[PDB]
Amino acid sequence: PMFEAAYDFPGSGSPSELPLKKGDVIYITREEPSGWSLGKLLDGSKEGWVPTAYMKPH
Amino acid sequence: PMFEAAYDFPGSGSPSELPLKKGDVIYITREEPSGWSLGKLLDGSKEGWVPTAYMKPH
Repeated sequence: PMFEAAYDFPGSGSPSELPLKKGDVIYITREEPSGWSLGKLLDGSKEGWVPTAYMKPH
Repeated sequence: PMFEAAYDFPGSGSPSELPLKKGDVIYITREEPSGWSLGKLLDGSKEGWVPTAYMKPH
């Protein structure tokens, strides 16, 4: 589904992360019990993991 | 269980949130499917919610 980032997520540098700025809209495809969700900001480019905590309905 | 903060969590100013610095040791008492975990720092005054994504083994 589609979510908007409710917090900034600069990340750590990990290539597995998807850095977010608050307000960014992205498509989440998977949500894992570790507390991470896999998303793609909407052009089809960059995919990676973001905190589920930070995803608000859009 | 006991964890360590894997990332800084400044939060939004919400009274529900427990701001963290990376490396902070926290005891989590609840973990909810929304992606948030409730706990208290080893110091152990204020309890509040943090991203489950940011919890790692200490």
